[PDB]
Amino acid sequence: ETVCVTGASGFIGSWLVMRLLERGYTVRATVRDPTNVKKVKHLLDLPKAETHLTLWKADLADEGSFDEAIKGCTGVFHVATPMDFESKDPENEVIKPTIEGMLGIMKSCAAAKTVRRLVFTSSAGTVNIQEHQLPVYDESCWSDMEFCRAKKMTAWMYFVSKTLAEQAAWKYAKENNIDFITIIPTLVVGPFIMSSMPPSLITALSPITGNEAHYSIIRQGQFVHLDDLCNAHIYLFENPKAEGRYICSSHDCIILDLAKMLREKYPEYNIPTEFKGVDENLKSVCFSSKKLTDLGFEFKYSLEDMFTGAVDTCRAKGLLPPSH
Ligand SMILES: NC(=O)c1ccc[n+]([C@@H]2O[C@H](COP(=O)([O-])OP(=O)(O)OC[C@H]3O[C@@H](n4cnc5c(N)ncnc54)[C@H](OP(=O)(O)O)[C@@H]3O)[C@@H](O)[C@H]2O)c1
Ligand SMILES: O=C1C[C@@H](c2ccc(O)c(O)c2)Oc2cc(O)cc(O)c21
Repeated sequence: ETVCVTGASGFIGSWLVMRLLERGYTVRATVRDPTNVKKVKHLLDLPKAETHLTLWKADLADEGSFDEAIKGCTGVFHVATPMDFESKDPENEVIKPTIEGMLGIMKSCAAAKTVRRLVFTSSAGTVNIQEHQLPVYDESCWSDMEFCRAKKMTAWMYFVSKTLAEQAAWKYAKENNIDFITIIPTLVVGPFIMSSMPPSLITALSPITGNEAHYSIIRQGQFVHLDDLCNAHIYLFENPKAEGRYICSSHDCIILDLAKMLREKYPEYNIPTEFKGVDENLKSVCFSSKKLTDLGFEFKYSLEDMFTGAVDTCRAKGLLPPSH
C-alpha cells in the first residue's frame, strides 16, 4: 500500500521511510526543497527507492501544499515540524505553521477519501511541561501552557507549538470522525542516515559537547531508540485495535546517570562529573509506555545501544570530534 511521510529528510522521517520501504510499502516522501542534495541523496540511495519512493515538494506554511501527495494514500505519517528553538518571531515562524500545517494535513486527508489512518508524531513536551514533575507520566497528562510561556525554558516555543497542534488535531478528529493516532516520543537517540546533526542529538550528546542550555531537557531525562520509535509508528498504523495517544519511551534516568554511562563508554571525551542543581537524590521521572506494550509492541534496544549508535554515527560523519 501507499503511504505519505512528511518531513522525510529528517532524523525520524528518513529512518521511517527506510523501514517502510523495507516492509514493502510504496512511500510518498515530502520535503521542502528537493534540489537540496544533502537532504535527498540519503533517501534516493535507499533500497527500493527507484521503484517505490517518490518525492513531493511541500511546506507547512503553504495552505493545501500536501493535497497532491496525500490523494491516493492509504495512510499518512505526519513527522515534519518547524525545529528552531532560537527563533526571534516564535508565534509566526514556529507556533502558527505547526498548528495550521497540522490542520491542513488533516483536511488534505479528509479531502483525499483514501486515507484510512493518520499517525501524528507528537512530543513528550506536550506531556510533562509543568512546574512540579510527577514520578510517572501517562497519556492522560498534558503540558501547562501558562507555565511554559512564562518560564521560557530551552525549547519552550517548540513545546507550545506541539502541544497546541496536538490538542487542535484531536478536536478536528473527534468532530469529523477521522481515524487519528498520535505517538509521543521522548528523547530520540540512535544511529541515523541523514548527513547533518539531528536536533535531538544536540540535546542527547550535550554532556559531551558541553551544551549546557540543553541540560534542562535531560536533567530528568527519558529516551527511546530511533529504530524502536519507527517500528512503533508502523505498528500503530497497522494495528486496528490502536486508538488515541501513545507514549513511546523505553528508558529514564537523571543527567548524572547518563553522564556516568558516557564517561565509562567514552573516556576520550570531557564529560562532567557534577551538574549544578542536581544531586543523587533527584527523582528519576518516567514516561510509561504501558498502553503501547499492552497492545503487543516490544522495545528491542537499550540505553547503551542508543548512545553508542548516536556517537558512532556522529563520528563516522565528522559531526563529533574523535576525542577531546
Ligand atoms: N527526535 C526527537 O528526540 C523527537 C522527540 C519527540 C518528538 N519528535 C517529533 O518528531 C518529528 C521529527 O523530528 P526529527 O528529530 O526528525 O526532526 P528533524 O530532523 O528536524 O526533522 C524535521 C523535518 O521537518 C521538516 N520541516 C521543517 N519545517 C518544515 C516546514 N515548515 N514545512 C514542511 N516541512 C518542514 C524538515 O524537512 P526539510 O527541511 O527537508 O523540508 C525536517 O527534515 C517532529 O514532529 C518532532 O516534533 C522528535
Ligand atoms: O521532541 C523532543 C522531546 C523533548 C523532550 C524529551 C523528554 C521530556 O521529558 C520532555 O519534556 C521533552 O526533547 C527534545 C529535545 C530536542 O533537542 C529535540 C526534540 O525534538 C525534543
